Amino acid sequence: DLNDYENVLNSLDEEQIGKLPQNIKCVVNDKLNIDSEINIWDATSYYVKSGKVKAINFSENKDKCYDLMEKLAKAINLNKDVCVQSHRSENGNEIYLWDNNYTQDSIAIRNDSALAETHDGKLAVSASKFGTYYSPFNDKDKFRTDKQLMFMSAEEAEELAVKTAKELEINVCEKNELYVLDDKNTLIFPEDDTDKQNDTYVFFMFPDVYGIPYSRCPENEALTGYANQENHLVIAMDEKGISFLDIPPLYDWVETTETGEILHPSSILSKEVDKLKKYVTSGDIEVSEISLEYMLFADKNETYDIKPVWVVYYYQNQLVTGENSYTQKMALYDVYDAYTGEEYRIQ
Ligand code: NA
Repeated sequence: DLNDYENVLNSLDEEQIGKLPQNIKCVVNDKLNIDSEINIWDATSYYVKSGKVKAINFSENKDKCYDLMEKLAKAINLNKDVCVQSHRSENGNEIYLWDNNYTQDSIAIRNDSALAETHDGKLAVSASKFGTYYSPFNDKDKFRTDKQLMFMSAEEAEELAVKTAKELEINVCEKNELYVLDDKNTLIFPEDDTDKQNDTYVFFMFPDVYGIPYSRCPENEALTGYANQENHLVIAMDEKGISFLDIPPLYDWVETTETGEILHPSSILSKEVDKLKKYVTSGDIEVSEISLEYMLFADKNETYDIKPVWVVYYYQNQLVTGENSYTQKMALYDVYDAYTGEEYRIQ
């Protein structure tokens, strides 16, 4: 049976990474279920490099900054003639802004982030029910549907997102995630009485190197050494075109430090199930994703060590404080060194 736990483990022990399944489903026991995506992205084998990377500073070189600004302005169709530029320096970081005060379109570029948005895009992605953070509930998951909006197909929308990442010169995995922000995306914080829900597609693309995306884990400064964030390039579009473009921190590969064979995900899942069985008293669990990612660890002088990890994303149905039986589905995760299987402490 395709849904037996031992058969699922065996299916995750493929000698060729490209032959692993993309989804697995099985019951472990009456308090632990697996209904999970398997993500090995564009990895070509289990032999993976570790290395050193340098942070890409988007704003330190004014020429490079303005070059990024023009690509973002093309994407959101910003009227550059009527825009007002502003600039600030904060703790050695340069911040550049371009605002169209008539339309409320804006571009903001800092050392490790860039955001271009229309007024409608801003409200769809950041003033409504949709949220981009995995923690604490993975609210985005309810918008990951096959609905086709009426202004363009999901296939045509994906072609525009792929073309935009190429224009921005950001290498991303072939797999992206699509969120459909239709009427279910309730507008919570309108700015004016004229603001309404606007049908929008939101793609998450994943900047990568050697076919493996940088970590999609929540911030965990104890583990990474810095205020890390989820690696997703967010591209949204409505009937007017691209409406929101958020670029996460990017990195430039400097050198390979070591290369080795990583564990098959069977080894990770069996170890993670053994761990999760011990946390049974804290609530029922459902494993939702096993993913091969590159984690960054702060080193020195804007350099980071880049090493492969296996991330297990799961939900736990936890009792709400002060409640006798009311529970909340919490989005949690575990991280393993992909070479050794060392489990990292996630507090
Ligand atoms: Na609608």
